[PDB]
Amino acid sequence: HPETLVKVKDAEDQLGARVGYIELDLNSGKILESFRPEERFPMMSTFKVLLCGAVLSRIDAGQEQLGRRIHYSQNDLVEYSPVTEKHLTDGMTVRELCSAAITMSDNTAANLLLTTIGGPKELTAFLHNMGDHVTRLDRWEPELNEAIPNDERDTTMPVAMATTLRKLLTGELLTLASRQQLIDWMEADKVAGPLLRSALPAGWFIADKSGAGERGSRGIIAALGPDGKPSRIVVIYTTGSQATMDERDRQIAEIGASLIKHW
Repeated sequence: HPETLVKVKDAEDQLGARVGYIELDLNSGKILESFRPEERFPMMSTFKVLLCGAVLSRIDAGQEQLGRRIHYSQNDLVEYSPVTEKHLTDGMTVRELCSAAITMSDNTAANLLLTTIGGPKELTAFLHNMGDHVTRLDRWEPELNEAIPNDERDTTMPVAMATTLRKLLTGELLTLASRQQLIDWMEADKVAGPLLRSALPAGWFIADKSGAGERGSRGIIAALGPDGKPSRIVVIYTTGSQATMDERDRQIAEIGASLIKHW
C-alpha cells in the first residue's frame, strides 16, 4: 500500500539516511511494494539465515550432519557470542550453531559455520547458483558489519534478499524438513523484539532475523501473516543514520505498523 511508502519516506527523514523496503507475496512471488529495491545495503546479521540455508543444503546432500560436534577455542571467539562463549569445553553441534546464529545472532557461531561451508566465497557461490546474482558476503564477523559508505562488500539489495528468502523457505532448493527447520529457527528469534514483532497483532505468525552494524546500520528480513501462517516477506534495511538504536528501531517498527494496517 502507498501509505506504507509514506512511512518509509518519513523514516528516511527522521533518521536522515537511506531506507530500503520491499514487501513480497510469499505465494506468487509478486512484489507488492518497494522503495530503493535495487540499492545496496549492508546485510549484517541477516546473512545468518542464508548461512544456515547453505548449511542445511549440505545436510540434505549428506555432506553435513545436524548432530556433528564442532570444537573451538578461545582464539575463535569474536564480539557478541552469547551462546558460543558458554560451551568452550563442551563444543557445539551444527544444529546448536545454527540455532545460536539465527535465534541469538551469535557471531562466533556464524564464523564456525562459515568455515564448514567454505567461507564467504562459497556462501556467495551458493546464492549465485540459486538465482541471487547480487547478494555477496566477503568478510567474517565482526568485520562484515563495517558498513563503509559505497562499499559493495557484504551487501544485498532489498529485492534480492526478499526473493532469495522466498526461495529458501518455499522453493524446492531445500527438503521439506530443512525448510521447516530454517523457519523454526527464525520464529524462535529472541533478539528482534523492538522491531516488527512489537507492531504485530496477536495470533499472527512471524519468522525473522535482525541485523545491526556500524554507521547506524540496522535491518530485518521476515516472513509473516495472519492466522499463524506466513503469507508475505518483508525486508527493511537502513544505513548512514546518526540516530540512536531506539530511534532506529522505532522507525522500523512504525513501518511495520503501517504494513499491518494496510495489510
